[PDB]
Amino acid sequence: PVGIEAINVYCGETYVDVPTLFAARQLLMMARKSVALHCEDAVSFAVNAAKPIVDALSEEERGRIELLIVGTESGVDFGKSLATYVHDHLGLPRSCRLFETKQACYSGTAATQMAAAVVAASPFDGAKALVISSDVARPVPHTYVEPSQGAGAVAMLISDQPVVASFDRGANGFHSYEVMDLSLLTYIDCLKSSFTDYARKVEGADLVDSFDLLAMHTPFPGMVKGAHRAVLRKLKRMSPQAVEDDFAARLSAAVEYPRQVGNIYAGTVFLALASTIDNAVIDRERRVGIFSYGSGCSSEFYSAVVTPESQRAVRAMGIRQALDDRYELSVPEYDELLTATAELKFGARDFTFDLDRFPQITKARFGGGTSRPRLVLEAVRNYHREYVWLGDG
Amino acid sequence: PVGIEAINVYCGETYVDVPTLFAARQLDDSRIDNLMMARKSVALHCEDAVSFAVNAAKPIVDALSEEERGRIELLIVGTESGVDFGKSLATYVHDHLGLPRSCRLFETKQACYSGTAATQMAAAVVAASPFDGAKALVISSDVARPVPHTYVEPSQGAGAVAMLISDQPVVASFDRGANGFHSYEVMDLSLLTYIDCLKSSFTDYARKVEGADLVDSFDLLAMHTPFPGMVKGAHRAVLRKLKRMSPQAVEDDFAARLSAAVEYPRQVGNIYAGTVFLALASTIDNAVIDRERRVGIFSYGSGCSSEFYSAVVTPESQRAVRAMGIRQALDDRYELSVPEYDELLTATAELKFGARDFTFDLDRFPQITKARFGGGTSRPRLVLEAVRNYHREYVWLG
Repeated sequence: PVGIEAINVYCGETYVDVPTLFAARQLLMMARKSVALHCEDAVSFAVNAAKPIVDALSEEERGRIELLIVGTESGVDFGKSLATYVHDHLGLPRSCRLFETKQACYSGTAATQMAAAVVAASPFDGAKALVISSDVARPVPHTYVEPSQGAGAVAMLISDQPVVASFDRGANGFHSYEVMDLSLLTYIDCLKSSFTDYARKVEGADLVDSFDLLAMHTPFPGMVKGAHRAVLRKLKRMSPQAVEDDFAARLSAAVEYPRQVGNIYAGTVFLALASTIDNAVIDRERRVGIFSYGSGCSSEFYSAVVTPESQRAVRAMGIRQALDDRYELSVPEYDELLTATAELKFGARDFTFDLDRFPQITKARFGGGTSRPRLVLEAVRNYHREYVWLGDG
Repeated sequence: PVGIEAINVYCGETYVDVPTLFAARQLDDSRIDNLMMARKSVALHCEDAVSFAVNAAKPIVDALSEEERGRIELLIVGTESGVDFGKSLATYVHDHLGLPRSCRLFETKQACYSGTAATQMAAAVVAASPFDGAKALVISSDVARPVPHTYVEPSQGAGAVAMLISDQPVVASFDRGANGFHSYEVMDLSLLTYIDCLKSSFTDYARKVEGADLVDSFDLLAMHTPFPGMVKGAHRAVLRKLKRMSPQAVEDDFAARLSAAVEYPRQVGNIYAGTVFLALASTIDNAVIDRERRVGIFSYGSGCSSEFYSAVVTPESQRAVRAMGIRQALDDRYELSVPEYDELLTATAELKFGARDFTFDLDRFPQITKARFGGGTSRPRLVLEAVRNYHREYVWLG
């Protein structure tokens, strides 16, 4: 039995209201989107997500972490993986593989499935992997995608003690091909074809009857709704009302955190999975059908079992409280953060952050007042990234 | 039983002589003996990590039945020559190899460790599958752009190594769970970090493998080769510390267990992700494989992550690699003058990272494409022809 032993999320410390940004931009089913401080990156998001699940381990349990993979499209170097920085801030043993995975929003699932295979293939019991999906996409002002784009990381311990979600072994359908508008069509093609591939490997698979709940990559909840509708209509020829009811029953819990966070690329499907577990009633063993996608493209349909112990383990992470504690940006504050963030470019040799550039945000959050301390990026010195703990006091 | 079913390399169609380049660059002629490099592969201007990967993998994909090719369920490209923040090289590579759409596609990144990462992940997926006959295609591909007037430049080549990973591991059968790791963030120091990783990753291997000995457990060694002098120095440093062997015993061990592994790398240069796999192919091709022999394998990427693992090779391994004709392909490369080399570097740099629109002149070096890339008796090669609104477009130049 292999899967997620522990899960946690860091969706940043600020948000902007989506209807307010829409209006301000003079232009989804989106409510709020996470915004990164100018001095945050995929590394610092990844460290903030993983630190609670790493610190909850005994010494002996942490020493069995032999794999750390970061799934991202927010890389910082041609060669140097995010996983090197992330390892160095989590007190992990050096007896560990470290690398990064890339394939748009499929990067996290790629990492998770490799790590599950490593755990299952090991001749030794008790192998552990840490997989972190982390992205800090830079929104382009005056694009229709902007208000759908968030910042977040989702950290998962993958082991043979899968309290949070136990993966159905071998129950994996894939649909991948090179492709560059088409974006809804490609997502729908992958959902339908990855599920069909799943059904080829799993005797009697049905997209309604096999799964109590669904969790899917969520570019925005409207996309998930439209894709769910297209695929159920094509595969099962169900009535519009029956399709609407199925969305309410099986996907409304999954899209709750994504509609408060926005697309975080790699981590979105895992945030939808955490959201499913947190926002649905898990009264016994229930199976979740999971659809992961990355544009360009690659896709996978897989499944896992969750239990009341899953719900208790995820509730103890306090995700809803963390989201509700975020500082609300005005649109002007959001615009100044975008401007400050863009100053650090890919391939910069030397760059120093002003950690106090937005004292309104660092007064209230990042160790301010009631708030948790956070790792942030402080500088790049001869290509080397240097992090500080804000709120160390 | 899991490992490499088939292996092939593509190390480009051109080379520049390393001593000739040292002299043209007016680098200190002393350090040629420290590099131990003979010649380096050079990419044409219109080649990238995708086109390199397709040229490497195409013969091993074409040799499969339609049914065998149907069972490829994983393609991973290991590279530090990515073209996009999001879009993996594996998408383009998939599209040019006629692979089924029932495949996971992604890229691995961790400097020259990227290939081994991809290989070990694929091995785990094949071992873990409840179904027999799962196959994965892993391609290590890099086209590093040398910086003229650096001492690094003459050690840097261009190359891809493609491997089918399966439960029919003719080329190399992995020792299951025999894996030592040593990884930590670190930013010259590079020889010290390589040595620390070789010693510590092997120590970790010995922790998991009862009775492991860096001399007695392995008939042969194959290692990531930034240049052959580094491997020779690191071998010496680590046997000095772990075994306290005499200098002559250490020299003789290098000759017996590493001289085959460095033979192709000393003619190609560092190709990053693929170099350890080029070293493995070189070990199989250049050593006498007279019976089952165990190779100790050390993979390393700056920054850093490292792994020590082992595999068994056999006379059938040596027959399978010999049929790929790697030595004849390396001997067939067009010999560049330094001015031709300098012109290729200049033409390459014209395509900038993040470029949206760019069109190649595929006939810009007609003296090269007359002889190679399908010219004369040369074999056809995929090349990069254009970037159109970020989309990369390739031509079969044969």
